[PDB]
Amino acid sequence: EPIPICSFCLGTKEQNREKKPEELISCADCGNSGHPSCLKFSPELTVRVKALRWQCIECKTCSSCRDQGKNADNMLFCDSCDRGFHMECCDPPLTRMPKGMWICQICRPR
Ligand SMILES: [Zn+2]
Ligand SMILES: [Zn+2]
Ligand SMILES: [Zn+2]
Ligand SMILES: [Zn+2]
Repeated sequence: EPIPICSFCLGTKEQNREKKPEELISCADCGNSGHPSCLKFSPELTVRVKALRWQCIECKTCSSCRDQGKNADNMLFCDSCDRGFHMECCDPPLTRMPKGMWICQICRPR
């Protein structure tokens, strides 16, 4: 169950797709880990997520109100901490889908 392996390349933190050593980001609910390169994570997420309770795409929840359901599936993932936030939970309120990288209110105050 706690097997520290990658779901994309079946490799551990000691060996990546190209035998490259790098820590693995294991889901705090499923325990499934994956390399930042395999998960297409950002340099900030790699260091920002390794120090916080990370959740996979099927576990990611809202940090503002902290809820689940249909709206929880349409939330936005932070490009700085990978925290999910409902479209309406974003601070300030989300006007429209931003073409590019999104960052939660916890990472970018108002
Ligand atoms: Zn991998
Ligand atoms: Zn999970
Ligand atoms: Zn919310
Ligand atoms: Zn954030």
